[PDB]
Amino acid sequence: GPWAMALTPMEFARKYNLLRKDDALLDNPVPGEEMTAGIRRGDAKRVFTMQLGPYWDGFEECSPQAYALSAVFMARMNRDRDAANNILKVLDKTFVDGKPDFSVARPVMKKYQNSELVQEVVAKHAYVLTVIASLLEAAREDGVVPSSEFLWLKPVDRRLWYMLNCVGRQTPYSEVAGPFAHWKAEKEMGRRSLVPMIDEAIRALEIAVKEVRLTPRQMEELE
Amino acid sequence: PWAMALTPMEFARKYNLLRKDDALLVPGEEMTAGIRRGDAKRVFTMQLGPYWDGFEECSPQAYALSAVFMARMNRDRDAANNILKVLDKTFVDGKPDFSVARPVMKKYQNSELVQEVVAKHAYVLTVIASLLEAAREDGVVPSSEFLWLKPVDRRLWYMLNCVGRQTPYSEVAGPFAHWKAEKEMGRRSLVPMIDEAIRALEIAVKEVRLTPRQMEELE
Repeated sequence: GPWAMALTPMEFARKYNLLRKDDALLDNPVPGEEMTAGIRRGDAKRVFTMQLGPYWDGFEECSPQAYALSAVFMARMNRDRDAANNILKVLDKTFVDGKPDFSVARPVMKKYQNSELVQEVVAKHAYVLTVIASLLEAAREDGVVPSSEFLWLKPVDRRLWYMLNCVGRQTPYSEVAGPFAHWKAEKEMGRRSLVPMIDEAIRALEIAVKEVRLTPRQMEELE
Repeated sequence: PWAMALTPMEFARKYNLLRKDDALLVPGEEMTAGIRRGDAKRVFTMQLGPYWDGFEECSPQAYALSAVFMARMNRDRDAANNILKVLDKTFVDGKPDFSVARPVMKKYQNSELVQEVVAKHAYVLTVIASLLEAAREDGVVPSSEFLWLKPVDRRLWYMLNCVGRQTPYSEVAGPFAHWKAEKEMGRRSLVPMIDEAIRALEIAVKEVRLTPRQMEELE
C-alpha cells in the first residue's frame, strides 16, 4: 500500500465521494455527453485544500525528508553537486539498511538556505509543497535531477513523492492536484498566497470525470 | 516506514527456530537459546529459490538485472545504463518495462564470461550473484542503481545487496552460503550447501540474552 499506483481521476473521485448526478445534463441533456457524472465542487474544494499541507515556516520546521531534499536542490541551485550527491548517496545506503538520517543534509541547509536564489523561491511561495516544487525546478537549471534519485521517498512521503514527480509534467496526479494548482497560481500571480488557490484542480477533475462513461447501474447509484 | 531486514534473533523467532538448550551445558550463556538445526536447514533450503534453468525461465526482475550485469561483463555500459535508466524512469511511472532487457539478454547470454558463470552455479540466486560480482570488474554497480527492486523482489534485493559483504542478512543466508560453497568447490552444486548459514545463526542467537518472559516460552 506504500507502493500503489497513483489513483486515476475517477478512482480519486470515488475514494472521496465526489461524484454526483449532473443536473445541468439531467434537466438539459447535451448530445455527446451521456452517461457521465458530475463533481461535488464544495467537497472537492475541501479535499484539494487538505492536500496543500503546512505553510512554509522555516526549513527547520520542515519534515526530515522535505528538509533533506530541499538541501539537495539548494546545493544544486548553488552549483554544488558533491554536497547534493553526497546527501543522495547516504540516504541511498541507509535506505538499503533500516532507516536513514536525513541529518546528513543539515550542513548543506546551513550553508545555502540564506543564499540569494533560495531566498527568491521562499519569498514567492507560501506552502512547504510549493516552495520545494520551485526548488526542484530551479535545481534542474544546473542539470539532471530525476525523481529516480530519490525513489526511497515514495514509502516515506507519498504526497511529497507525487508533488516532486509532477514537477515538469503538465498534468499532475489527482492526489497532488491541489498543491500543483496552487504552485502554478503562485507563479502566475507573481507572489506567495496563503489563501488556497485550488480552483484549477476542481475544473480539471470535472473534465477528467466527464470523459468516463458510467454504466446504468452506476448512473442510478449517483446521489 | 521502511521494512528493515530482520536481525538474527527476529529471523529465529519468526521461523520458530529457538529451542530450550538444556541444564546439562555454560557460564556467560545464561538466558540464551539454542537453535533447531533441522528446522533452520529447511528454512535456509527454502530460501535458495529455484534452479537456474535458462534465462527465459527467470522472473522478469532477475532477467533484466541479469541482462544489466552481462552487459557490464561484456563492457557495454550504455546498454546496461539504458536498461537501468529505462527501469528507473518506468518504475517511477506505473510499471517498469523489463522487456527492454530482452534485446540485451539475446546479445550476451551466450558470451564467454556469462557461460563461465552459468556453468558454475546451480541456482538463479547464485548465478545472478556471480553475474553482479563480475559486473563490478567493469565499474561501480551499486544497488543504488536499482532501488526499485526492494519492493518488487525482497529476497533478490537482499541477495544482491550482499554481494561485496562478508556477512549476509539472515533472510538470504541460505543462498549466500550456497553461493560461497559453490565458489569454494569450484563447481555448481544442486544439493543445498547451507551449513555455514546454520552455524552463523547459532553463533548470533547465542550472543543475545533473552528475558525471563522469553526463556519461559522455549522447548
